[PDB]
Amino acid sequence: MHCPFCFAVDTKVIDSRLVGEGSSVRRRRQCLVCNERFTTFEVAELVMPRVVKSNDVREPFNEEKLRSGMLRALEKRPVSSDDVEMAINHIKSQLRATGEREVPSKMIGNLVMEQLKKLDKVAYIRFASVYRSFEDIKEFGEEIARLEDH
Amino acid sequence: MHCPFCFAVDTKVIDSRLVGEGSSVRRRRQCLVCNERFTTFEVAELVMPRVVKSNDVREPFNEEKLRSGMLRALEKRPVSSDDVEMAINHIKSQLRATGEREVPSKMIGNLVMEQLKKLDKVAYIRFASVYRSFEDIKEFGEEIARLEDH
Amino acid sequence: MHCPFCFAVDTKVIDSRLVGEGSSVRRRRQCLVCNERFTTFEVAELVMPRVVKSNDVREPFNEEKLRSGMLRALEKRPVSSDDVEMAINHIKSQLRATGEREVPSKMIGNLVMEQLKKLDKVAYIRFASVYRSFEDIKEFGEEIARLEDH
Amino acid sequence: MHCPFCFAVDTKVIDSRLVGEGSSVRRRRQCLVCNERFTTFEVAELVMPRVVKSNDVREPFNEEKLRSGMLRALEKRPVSSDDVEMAINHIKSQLRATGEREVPSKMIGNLVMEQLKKLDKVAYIRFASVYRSFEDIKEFGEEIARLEDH
Ligand SMILES: Nc1ncnc2c1ncn2[C@@H]1O[C@H](COP(=O)(O)OP(=O)(O)NP(=O)(O)O)[C@@H](O)[C@H]1O
Ligand SMILES: Nc1ncnc2c1ncn2[C@@H]1O[C@H](COP(=O)(O)OP(=O)(O)NP(=O)(O)O)[C@@H](O)[C@H]1O
Ligand SMILES: Nc1ncnc2c1ncn2[C@@H]1O[C@H](COP(=O)(O)OP(=O)(O)NP(=O)(O)O)[C@@H](O)[C@H]1O
Ligand SMILES: Nc1ncnc2c1ncn2[C@@H]1O[C@H](COP(=O)(O)OP(=O)(O)NP(=O)(O)O)[C@@H](O)[C@H]1O
Ligand SMILES: Nc1ncnc2c1ncn2[C@H]1C[C@H](O)[C@@H](COP(=O)(O)OP(=O)(O)OP(=O)(O)O)O1
Ligand SMILES: Nc1ncnc2c1ncn2[C@H]1C[C@H](O)[C@@H](COP(=O)(O)OP(=O)(O)OP(=O)(O)O)O1
Ligand SMILES: Nc1ncnc2c1ncn2[C@H]1C[C@H](O)[C@@H](COP(=O)(O)OP(=O)(O)OP(=O)(O)O)O1
Ligand SMILES: Nc1ncnc2c1ncn2[C@H]1C[C@H](O)[C@@H](COP(=O)(O)OP(=O)(O)OP(=O)(O)O)O1
Ligand SMILES: [Mg+2]
Ligand SMILES: [Mg+2]
Ligand SMILES: [Mg+2]
Ligand SMILES: [Mg+2]
Ligand SMILES: [Zn+2]
Ligand SMILES: [Zn+2]
Ligand SMILES: [Zn+2]
Ligand SMILES: [Zn+2]
Repeated sequence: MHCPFCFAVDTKVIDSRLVGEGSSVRRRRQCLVCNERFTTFEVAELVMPRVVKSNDVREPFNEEKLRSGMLRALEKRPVSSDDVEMAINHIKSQLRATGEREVPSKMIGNLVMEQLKKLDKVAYIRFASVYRSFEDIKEFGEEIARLEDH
Repeated sequence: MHCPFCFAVDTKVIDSRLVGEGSSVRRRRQCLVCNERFTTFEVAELVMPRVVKSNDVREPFNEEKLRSGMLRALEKRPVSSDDVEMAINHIKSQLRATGEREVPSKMIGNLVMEQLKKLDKVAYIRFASVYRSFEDIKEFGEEIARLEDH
Repeated sequence: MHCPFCFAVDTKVIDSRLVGEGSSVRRRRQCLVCNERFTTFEVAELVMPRVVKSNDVREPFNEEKLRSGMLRALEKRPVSSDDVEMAINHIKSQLRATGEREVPSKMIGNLVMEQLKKLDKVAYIRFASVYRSFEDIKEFGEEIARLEDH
Repeated sequence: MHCPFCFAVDTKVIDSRLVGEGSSVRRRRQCLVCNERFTTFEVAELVMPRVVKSNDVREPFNEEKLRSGMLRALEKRPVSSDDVEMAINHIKSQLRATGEREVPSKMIGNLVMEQLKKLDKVAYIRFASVYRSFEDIKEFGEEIARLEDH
């Protein structure tokens, strides 16, 4: 970290302690050139990454939007709410594993599709019909044929 | 009617015309105090037969249940809200024409399918996949073959 | 209004009453052919047109965005909140008077500048500096010259 | 740092990198038990002199009041958030170099103007129009003249 006083590039960590019930790291740093001392805080970014929509508008990640889309596709299917919640938790872990501040809605959609393939193939076709915006009934056959290769 | 802008107690009807295939009256009103103009719609509020559900439980006719089911199927389809409202008016009209105190769920779903077959074929498949509760992915092709056959 | 029972094109209004604290008109209509009676409700359409942004993205009309921009321009200016609210009401009235489903944000901006020119000329220049996205300081004098005519 | 997901006590720092033009440390941390990965930011928290407002009331130094004013002036200007954060860090460094327990509002305003003069001249005029509370439109030209005289 650069010194906030003289802007020398190397600062030394002289002390460290956990704060905020172990969720943050409070440090004491010392400038090697101007010898000034200062406090720093290390805080995690726990909020989910923002979503870049199809029209390039950014909006905060909305877990209810993700879930309600899956529940429309899973209508009348033999998938428990625990299976859906585990699938949502897996999608959320993958989004966080990217390390990105923002992720395109296309990444969320692709991740939902993979979970739906494992959970219920009828639900997968229903979701794909909207996510891939089918304009002709021919597209159902094409999506099914693709699924039948794997 | 009171002015929705300045809350003056009387408004003058400046223009009137039949809309919704003669089922509604669209009016243009003008406030005599603030001179603002606005549009109003006059719609009938009729008694609808009760709905006998698949499990034989009776429940009142719920126009929102009818509408939301259609809108799920019509996602991203080029059908206007006016086309949907005309389809809903036609469905409600047919249920009323039976003269029955109650009508089965199946009759409503069947009537919706007739409308969706005229409005959008992709919507028809999406609705049929839930209404006819598809269990295998091959049921999409079979519904397509049947749809194209009538 | 057409009869919802026999579909005769003629129904006579036999009674009228204000409901919803004067905001709606309840009518009792009678078909001249089948003599059946039914109730109707007349309600106003208070929907501000959607906004077409500079990048062609549509978004609902947001009164707070409109006001927030004017209050930035009016900082430290002798214009009362009543003057601002009357200016906002006038802008909303003009957008509604277009009869359009959607209006470009450019129309909203032009309308706010028209109000700001009447309210406070300093505010007008401040708003124009962002609305017209000034890239050089010479644009302030250029905007003043344009105003110091009409 | 403790894992914010499973609450295991010692997350491993798997990556570290300077951000915000060297003023902050971005870390990537991994829990050794649940294997979840998350991002953290290390930022300095410095003691700052109190602010003596125009009415002689003292109030603690509020970085957000300083930043939000600059961001209003920098609207639609080609200045990155890193340039803004470096300007604020420079302001903070200069206020600390005075050694003063309290500093007048006027000193902060003048220091912001010196940074805005380097970052963007349009932003400088916008800020000056409110900071120097322009009462008439000729003050814009007068400020542009004093500015173009360095
Ligand atoms: N804000 C959000 N938070 C979480 N999931 C989202 C969000 N917006 C969309 N999703 C999900 O992202 C996936 C892709 O959505 P999709 O509708 O294709 O994208 P979009 O950017 O919303 N485009 P469009 O609907 O065409 O305007 C679906 O699983 C959505 O439910
Ligand atoms: N109370 C209701 N009023 C109006 N339409 C309804 C009502 N209940 C269901 N519908 C519609 O009737 C059609 C058939 O619905 P469907 O789901 O097949 O019937 P159901 O009795 O609800 N059976 P199930 O959902 O399997 O328990 C669809 O268009 C529904 O939206
Ligand atoms: N959704 C909205 N509802 C109401 N007023 C709005 C809305 N969006 C923008 N405005 C106002 O419309 C006027 C023009 O805004 P302007 O910033 O030029 O448009 P824009 O489409 O947002 N472009 P940009 O900001 O460059 O991406 C201003 O008075 C805005 O405050
Ligand atoms: N408490 C504060 N901490 C840090 N910066 C501040 C604070 N208060 C004001 N500023 C900034 O100081 C500069 C001068 O603000 P200015 O508005 O001229 O001062 P003031 O005392 O708030 N006067 P006034 O707003 O007229 O009551 C601007 O950059 C403000 O954003
Ligand atoms: N009728 C449906 N059947 C099956 N899946 C559906 C249906 N409607 C939506 N989904 C699924 C697939 C879509 O890509 C996904 C998201 O739909 P969408 O209506 O775009 O909402 P969203 O969550 O992306 O929010 P937004 O309204 O901001 O676009 O949900
Ligand atoms: N994901 C979907 N895609 C397309 N159409 C759908 C979808 N989900 C529902 N629909 C349509 C077809 C269904 O037969 C119809 C009604 O669905 P359903 O969930 O049973 O509600 P409903 O209106 O019958 O109420 P209830 O909850 O009382 O059963 O809506
Ligand atoms: N610093 C400012 N001084 C004066 N007027 C301003 C200032 N910032 C914004 N405004 C005015 C002029 C702008 O054209 C108008 C709208 O600004 P903008 O930030 O684009 O917001 P908006 O209301 O259009 O929403 P959005 O964030 O969706 O673009 O507000
Ligand atoms: N519309 C604007 N355009 C450009 N810069 C602006 C605008 N509004 C405010 N600023 C800048 C210049 C002002 O001197 C500075 C501070 O504004 P002000 O509203 O006084 O807040 P402040 O940060 O001093 O807090 P306080 O509310 O305590 O006075 O921000
Ligand atoms: Mg979407
Ligand atoms: Mg049902
Ligand atoms: Mg804008
Ligand atoms: Mg102030
Ligand atoms: Zn130093
Ligand atoms: Zn009125
Ligand atoms: Zn009749
Ligand atoms: Zn863990």
